[PDB]
Formats: sequence, structure tokens, C-alpha cells
Amino acid sequence: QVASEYLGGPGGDAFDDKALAQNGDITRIEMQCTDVATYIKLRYGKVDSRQWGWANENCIQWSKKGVKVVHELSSGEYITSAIVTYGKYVQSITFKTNKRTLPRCGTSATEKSVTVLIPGGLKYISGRWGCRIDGLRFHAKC
Amino acid sequence: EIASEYLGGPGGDAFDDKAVAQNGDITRIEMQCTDVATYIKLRYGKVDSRQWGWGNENCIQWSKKGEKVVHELSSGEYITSAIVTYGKYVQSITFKTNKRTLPRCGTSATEKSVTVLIPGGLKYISGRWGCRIDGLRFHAKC
Repeated sequence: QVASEYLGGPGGDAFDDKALAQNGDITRIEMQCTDVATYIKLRYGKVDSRQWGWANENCIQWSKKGVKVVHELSSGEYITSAIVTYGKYVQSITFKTNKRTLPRCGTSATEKSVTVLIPGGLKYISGRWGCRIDGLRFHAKC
Repeated sequence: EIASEYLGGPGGDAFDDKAVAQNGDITRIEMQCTDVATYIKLRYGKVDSRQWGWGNENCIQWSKKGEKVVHELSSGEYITSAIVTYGKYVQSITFKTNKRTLPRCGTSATEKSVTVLIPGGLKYISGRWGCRIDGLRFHAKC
């Protein structure tokens, strides 16, 4: 399927929810949020991905940890845009769906910003992760 | 069935390539390009739409004209994304295909920018036009 550019840096380890997205539509967004976003974990159908970020509690040496945030999506709700500020890492992430405008994860949005529109809704994410979210790529449904 | 939101302003006259797109998949992008994009005209199979923009040669009373640019797509190549900067009008357009990022039409990229994913490839465009491209909407295969 069509995908965005990779937004972020070369650190961390690769992840790609492609296989996991066979479990279903994205039904939930879980993130960990402070001044930056420190992990992302989507739910595909009823199956969560692994925790992409906050690799271990020692990560507190390099950023704050943040609060777990959960946004449940209803059936027929899908993510239609993502506003990402980023450089070497993803800094902040603001998702919108066809029903809701969700709050930004990462109170600091000072890095360069990109708005990705996903008509018909996001299918899955890929990127790179470690102590935080090194980068993200958005995959459309077709 | 899926299409992007409308990007641009309320001026000009509405246009829609839905009917002409029955002639086939897009094979060519023709635009006119200066500091801004002043027209667009896609080819659907072997058939072109009308020229959407630069209505009259007297449009120099308001804006610059620019040079014709043609991107020929290979067999099976499809348009997967557009970076659009826009305000009252479409300012610049950077198309991407499943094979390559193409040159931007419009050297100025200062207005609001969005990266539109076009799931399954672009099927056709609609929008509004007059002396320039007041706005565009991207109609995907998916």
C-alpha cells in the first residue's frame, strides 16, 4: 500500500506493523506522552502491537517518561491525518480521525512539522524505536 | 470511493474529471509552473481533460504564467502522493509515484503544506480553476 515518507532518524530498531494489521482496522491508539512522545502502540482489531518506544526504565536518563494515553476508536472510525514534529526523533504526534481531533502527544511541537493526510484512513504504522520513537511512516489502506 | 479533502480557496469555477477518467488510468501529468502552479491537465489513457487553470492570456494582469512541464508515467506507474502548498489558491504541487518523487511545480512553498497520500493511486482530480488553480481534490482508487 501507499505509504508516507519516513519521518525521523536512523536510531533505534526497525518496526513494521504490516503483518499485525491483518488482525483488523486500527481500533485504539496507545501512546506515552510528556514533552515528547516516548512510545506508540496501536491495536489492530483486538491485537496490540508491541510497545514501540520506552525500551526500558533506564531511558529516563535521556528524556522524561510521560503518561500513558489511550484513545479508543469506534467501528468505522479511522485516522485521516497525522501532524508530526520531528528531527532526529519524532517529537510530537497529533492524530485526527474522521470523527475526532485527538490531543497532541508531546507538549513540545517546536521541531519542523509535517501534516500527512490519509484519505480513507490509516492502515498501519512502521518506523524505528528505542528509548523513544526514532521515526514513523504512515501506511494507507491501498 | 475515497478522496481527499478539497485543498485551496473558494474562487474560480468547479471542475471534475470523473467522467473523462473513464478513458483510463492516468498516463501523463501536464502543468504550467512558475513561482506557483498555474494549471494542471491530466491524461486519462489517451484522452486529456480541459486545461484547468490559466483561463485567459490576460491573466498576466494578476500573476505570472510559467512554463509547461510534462511528466510521462510508465505503464503501471501511478501517482501515490501529492505535497500541496495552498491558501487562497494552490501554490505548489509535488507529485510522487510508486516509483519516484517528481519535481515540484511552483518554486514558492510558503503557504500551508500537506502531504496527501493517494491510496491505490490517483484515479482523477477535481477542484476549482480560473486564472490559476483555486483548489484541488484527489480521488483515489481506494
